[PDB]
Amino acid sequence: TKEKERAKDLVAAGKQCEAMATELLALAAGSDSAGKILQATDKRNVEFLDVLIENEQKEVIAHTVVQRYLQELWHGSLTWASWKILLLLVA
Amino acid sequence: VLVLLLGMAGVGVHVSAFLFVSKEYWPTLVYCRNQCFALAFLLACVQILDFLSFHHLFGPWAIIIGDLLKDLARFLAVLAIFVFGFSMHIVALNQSFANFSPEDLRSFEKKNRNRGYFSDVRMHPINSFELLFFAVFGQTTTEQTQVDKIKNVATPTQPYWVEYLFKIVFGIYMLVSVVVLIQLLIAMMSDTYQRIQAQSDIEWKFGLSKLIRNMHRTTTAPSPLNLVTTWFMW
Amino acid sequence: TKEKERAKDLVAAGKQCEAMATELLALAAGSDSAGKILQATDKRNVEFLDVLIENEQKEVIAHTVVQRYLQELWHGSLTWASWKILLLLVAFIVCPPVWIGFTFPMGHKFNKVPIIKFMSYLTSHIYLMIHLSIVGITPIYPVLRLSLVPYWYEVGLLIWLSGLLLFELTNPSDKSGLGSIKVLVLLLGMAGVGVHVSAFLFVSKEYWPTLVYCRNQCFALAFLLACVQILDFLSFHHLFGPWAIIIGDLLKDLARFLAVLAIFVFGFSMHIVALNQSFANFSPEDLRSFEKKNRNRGYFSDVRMHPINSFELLFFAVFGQTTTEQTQVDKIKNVATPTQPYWVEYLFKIVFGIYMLVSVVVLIQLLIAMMSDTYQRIQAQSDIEWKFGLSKLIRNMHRTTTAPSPLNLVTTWFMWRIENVADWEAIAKKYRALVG
Repeated sequence: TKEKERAKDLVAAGKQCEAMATELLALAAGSDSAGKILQATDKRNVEFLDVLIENEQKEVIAHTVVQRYLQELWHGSLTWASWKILLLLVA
Repeated sequence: VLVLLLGMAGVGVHVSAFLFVSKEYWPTLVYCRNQCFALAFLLACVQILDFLSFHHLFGPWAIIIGDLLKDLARFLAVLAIFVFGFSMHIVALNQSFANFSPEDLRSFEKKNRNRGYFSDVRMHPINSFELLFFAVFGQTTTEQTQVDKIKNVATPTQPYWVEYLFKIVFGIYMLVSVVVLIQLLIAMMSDTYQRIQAQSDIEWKFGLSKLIRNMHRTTTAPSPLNLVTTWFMW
Repeated sequence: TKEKERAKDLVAAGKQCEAMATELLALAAGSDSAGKILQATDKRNVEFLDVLIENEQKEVIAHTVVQRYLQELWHGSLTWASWKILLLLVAFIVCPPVWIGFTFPMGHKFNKVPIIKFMSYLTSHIYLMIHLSIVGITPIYPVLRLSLVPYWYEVGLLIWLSGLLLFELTNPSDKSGLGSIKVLVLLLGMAGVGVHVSAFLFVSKEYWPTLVYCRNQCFALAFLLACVQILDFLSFHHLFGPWAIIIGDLLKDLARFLAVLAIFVFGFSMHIVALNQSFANFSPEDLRSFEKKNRNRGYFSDVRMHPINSFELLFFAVFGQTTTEQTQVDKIKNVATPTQPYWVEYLFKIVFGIYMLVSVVVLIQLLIAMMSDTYQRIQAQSDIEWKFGLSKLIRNMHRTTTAPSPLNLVTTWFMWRIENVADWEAIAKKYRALVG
């Protein structure tokens, strides 16, 4: 947006590095180590996931690794998920 | 914010009933605070439409809502134009006229002095707008538009050939709106829902991510309760 | 189109050179030098952009370079863009004098930017709407009196219809869709003024009051097409723009529907005419009383319903307004004894049921199918055609100093190179660097 020389090609490179971030986070998490990587800090004193939301990497953050970890962070090891929470709201 | 813009109304009504003069303590002011609290209950219900954003069956919906408020506004300006125009036409149909009897020529100028500023309209035009606006919902049946059939006038001040013009003009309006405009809106809502469906899934996962962060990484006050927790700590 | 040898391959080459014109104008403009290239002349003594609109290069003219330059030409370095212009339209509309200052080139100061000229035709047309409203629809001055009925807003409306005739004769406007209704506005004023002047200067035939009603009707339809004309004045905006191209596009499908709807409503309407025939089985005593009573019958007997009342009755069934009892004449005219037997009502429910099924179930929702599935085809192309029509609009405001004339009909009576603006050789080397 800030330049007008060729805006059709900066977007292609941004999508290339977004998809490269998806594949590197997919290989780097391995089985279940996404909590370390997403809970890691940055060069500045902020977490990685807060970067990644201010980074606006929607293609990265919709990948299944950060999504299922983020559902694990949504539960917080509560783990009586589907039914007793729906009762427990009434409670 | 709009919820809190109505409470500031409604509380700011009845406190402004007591601490102000109240002007002989009107009971209508109680009605108006009930109205502001009622609209606050509406936007409360839409806010619990916002609290269902976490769920996948309900999630990407609320992104496609404002997306289709682009197309809804794009429709609704045009609907305002046609309802405005045909409404002012049906204002211009209800003018009482009857052909001159030569005896009524002699009785014309003596009776033609008691007329006011806005004579011979027979229908206030915003009643025509909020009358013909309900035609697009199939609720006015061409006899709620003729003032002679509204106000039950015993002698028809119109001749019996303007009713053909009510059926023609109201027929063309019902055709354009109900046939054309509404179903053109169905076309546009479908054919942008097709474009922004699969991308609005990913934007739902992104907004879900901002929601889960702004719950987890922010210990805060669930505060209709925990406004006390700021005052009991300070 | 002019040849038939291979039309599939001339189009491919035309699209090749159109896209090559996009890429050469993209490389040749560089950062911001599009104003020189588009403002350049040609081999003939015309500008380049007027070529490019007569060249009909929609793929070129919808590229972002000529588009953002053309938005800069739309502003004309005015640059208080989004909000104070929207207030400033109201600042035109509150006062004619303030607006009349911006129209005049004597206290000029803004008369070269096309936003304010476009705003002058805009609020000019709005005051046309207001004067049509006060004359024809909601009269302050009560029109029925034994006179010529002249009045100063009726004379001002007369000089504004005459002024708009002056503007369309001086500056022509095409029949391409929503321009055409502009002429239709002036085809109703020529009615309505041409009613009441033809009330005075003609005989008036004992001065009918219905003629005042008919000029109110013609001015009312002029107010309708005025409202659709301010649906045309919203063409500049992107949220409203490509809509008005897809309207006539869907008037193809609307007519394609509406002929069929006319056929079915016509047929079933004539059937419900053929259902209302009064008949009752012969009592043998009524056989003796038959031929004596059978002489007073006229030309069109036993129809019981005029058929265009059936057409404009059953035409409102498709809107859910007739409930099978507004079709039976015995239930219309409140006949005390049923002249029909009590088994034709089953035929009213069957025939009217099949009609409501076909129209309301089938025909309407088939129209929803066709409107959707051509809106899908001509959406993304109608975007580019909107940018092209926007380009013709911005040219025909900027490169034509003219008369905002319900006002400036008085102003007629009170008065009475491209080959070296770029390093083309170096750009052509850059174009081969893209394609390889």
